[PDB]
Amino acid sequence: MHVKERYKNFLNQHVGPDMSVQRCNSEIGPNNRKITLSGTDNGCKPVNTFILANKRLIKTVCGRAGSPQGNMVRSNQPFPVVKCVLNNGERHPYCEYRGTRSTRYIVLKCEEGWPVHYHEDEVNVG
Repeated sequence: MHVKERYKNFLNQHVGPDMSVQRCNSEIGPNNRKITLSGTDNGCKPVNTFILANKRLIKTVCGRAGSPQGNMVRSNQPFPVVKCVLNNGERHPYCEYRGTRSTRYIVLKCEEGWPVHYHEDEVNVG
């Protein structure tokens, strides 16, 4: 397991302190985070949520500020998020999303105190 590599990838995919719904497309696309569907070199993930908070604050969810939820951890406090759900397109640079701004108790996977994965809601795409 490479926890620090997975943490850096979690920052790229899921930490966006100043994100907004209008930025889903540009931030996910190749000119910025270039977030891509697992198992492909160019596919569009069906859903990607950005946490609108600082990485150190989110890390606490893997410590004193989270509680167990199965093999994952749920934050004790809610966090502002932007959930980007795929609307049309099947490859970069044309993955187009609809975004929703909400406040959620975030569920993450943690390894030795570091967040390495975000648990998304199941979505209906397209």
